[PDB]
Amino acid sequence: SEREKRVSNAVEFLLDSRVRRTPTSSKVHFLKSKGLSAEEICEAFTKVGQPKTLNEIKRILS
Ligand SMILES: COc1ccc(CN2CCc3c(c(C(=O)NCc4ccc(SC)cc4)nn3CCN)C2)c2ccccc12
Ligand code: NA
Repeated sequence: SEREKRVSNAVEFLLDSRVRRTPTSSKVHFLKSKGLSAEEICEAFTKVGQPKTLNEIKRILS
């Protein structure tokens, strides 16, 4: 599915060593700009073992 593709692409991005050391805020605003919802961003962070609360993701984006 395209939601699965968005989340899969996000996961691979969040694993990259250069991206791990980039702040959470920057990565959340960036992934929103790539067309992910807050929920999809949240799922990607959890899948890579860097879980965030959905609240944190929505607070960054708002
Ligand atoms: C905020 O910090 C940053 C932003 C952007 C970059 C630049 N990256 C260049 C290489 C690159 C990038 C992506 C990428 O954006 N992947 C996510 C994605 C999500 C959704 C869909 S839509 C299905 C497509 C893709 N995939 N590649 C190449 C191998 N993965 C982004 C940074 C580079 C270093 C450090 C911090 C960064
Ligand atoms: Na941050």
